[PDB]
Amino acid sequence: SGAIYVGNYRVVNRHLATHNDWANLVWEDSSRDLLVSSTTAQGCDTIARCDCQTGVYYCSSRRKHYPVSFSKPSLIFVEASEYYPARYQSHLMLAVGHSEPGDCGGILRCQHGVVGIVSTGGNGLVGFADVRDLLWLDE
Ligand SMILES: NC(=O)[C@H]1CCCN(C(=O)CN2CCOc3ccc(Cl)cc32)C1
Ligand SMILES: [Zn+2]
Repeated sequence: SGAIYVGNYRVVNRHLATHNDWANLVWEDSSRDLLVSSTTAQGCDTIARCDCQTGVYYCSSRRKHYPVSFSKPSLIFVEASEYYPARYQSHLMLAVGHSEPGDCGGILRCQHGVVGIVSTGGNGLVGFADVRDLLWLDE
């Protein structure tokens, strides 16, 4: 569990979206595991507009923040699950670090702000769904 709150938007993992998220839907992408829904309250999360590859992510399974080196956003194969079949997830960054199933939604941050949220993991790795290309979140 975890979300990004920027202005009049709420960015969540598409597989964890609730009924209100789909009733106030702005944009969703199964291949990115993202869903953005509208909000009545004014959010203040600063989105990073950068090309960073180092930052800090929040790990609910260890109740700790961790500094990571991560890859540039790309098409990475993800095994089938109870939310999606076997596909290539796009805009996904990988890093060496602890992650377990309840960790989806933990924020990844750099000096410039929010980079993305935990989406995949396993075998001593962590995957983040990037949000830095979505310039409409700010405008
Ligand atoms: N992006 C996706 O398709 C997600 C949707 C459901 C969750 N996904 C998983 O990988 C589930 N899982 C299995 C392997 O061990 C893990 C360790 C950490 C995390 Cl965050 C998830 C998992 C794929
Ligand atoms: Zn940055």
